[PDB]
Amino acid sequence: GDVEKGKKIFVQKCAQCHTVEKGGKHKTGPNLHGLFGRKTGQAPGFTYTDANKNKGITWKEETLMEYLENPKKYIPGTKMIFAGIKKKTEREDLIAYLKKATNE
Ligand code: HEC
Repeated sequence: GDVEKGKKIFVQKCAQCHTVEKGGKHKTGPNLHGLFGRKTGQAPGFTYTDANKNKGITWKEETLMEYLENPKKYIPGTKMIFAGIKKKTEREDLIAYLKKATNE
């Protein structure tokens, strides 16, 4: 993906509820630093729904590609409000940006 476009997408569609920087505060949603290779529902200090807490998957590109297309469908009962990113290219860009920034 295009990391720069991914950043734009993050700023426009995710930043209002999430941070990606280390020690960034929990907002409406959990901080996403260290997201890749981590199980669902594990950010310490965030109170998840039971659905998100017990989804039982590992966040990585494949799982993010599916989630971000339609969060509700992938984790029914999530309290995250997001319709989904319908275009594959934009999803890849965002995911590529998150892969960089959440490990940075
Ligand atoms: C508020 C309006 C949000 C927007 C916009 C986005 N997210 Fe979100 N996200 C939000 C909440 C409240 C939660 C917790 C959900 C629950 O049911 O407990 C989430 C959760 C996630 C997760 C899962 C993280 C985990 O630790 O398991 C991810 C990966 C995530 N959110 C990513 C994400 C992205 C990439 C967004 C923009 C594309 C985005 N979210 C928007 C609240 C909100």
